[PDB]
Amino acid sequence: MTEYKLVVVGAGGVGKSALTIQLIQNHFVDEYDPSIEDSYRKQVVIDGETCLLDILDTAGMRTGEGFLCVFAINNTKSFEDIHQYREQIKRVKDSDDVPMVLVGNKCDLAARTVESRQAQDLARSYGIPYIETSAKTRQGVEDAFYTLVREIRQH
Ligand SMILES: Nc1nc2c(ncn2[C@@H]2O[C@H](COP(=O)(O)OP(=O)(O)NP(=O)(O)O)[C@@H](O)[C@H]2O)c(=O)[nH]1
Ligand SMILES: [Mg+2]
Repeated sequence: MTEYKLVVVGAGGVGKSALTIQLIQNHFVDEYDPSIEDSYRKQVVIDGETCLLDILDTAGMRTGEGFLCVFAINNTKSFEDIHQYREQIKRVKDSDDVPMVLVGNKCDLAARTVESRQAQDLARSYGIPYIETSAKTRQGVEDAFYTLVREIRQH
């Protein structure tokens, strides 16, 4: 069993917890008590390898091996805020080459205010993948977490 330490960061209310809980429980919740657990384990076979993911669901890092940087596609400020999370991750790691995936969440909602192209442009400037997700429908959720594992592996 190979361990991967993943850290989920991003602005308040973007769905960091919902995403994590979807991965762990295959369930979507409309609300998450302020006091929910922030550390999770998940045993999963990824590309034939048995992994034990260690997931820290932060509030809206030296230890983390890879970062899921999350915004919501109906929250322009949360997207703008990504720059701060990226700057913070680069400082902690003293590197601009850190395993990271940019995640645009809440993709099930109508009338998005952040376009796919905008986020793709941001991810490209950082040299990282962009993946859209919905914690509600589960769209992209496995893709996001498991790509972050695949990114750590190229590292
Ligand atoms: N429609 C929809 N709602 C979502 C999605 N993800 C999260 N939500 C909702 O958005 C709200 C915030 O979700 P939550 O997971 O608590 O966000 P958070 O990023 O963990 N917040 P915090 O930083 O304060 O811990 C909740 O009402 C939750 O149900 C999604 O993909 N789609
Ligand atoms: Mg949360």
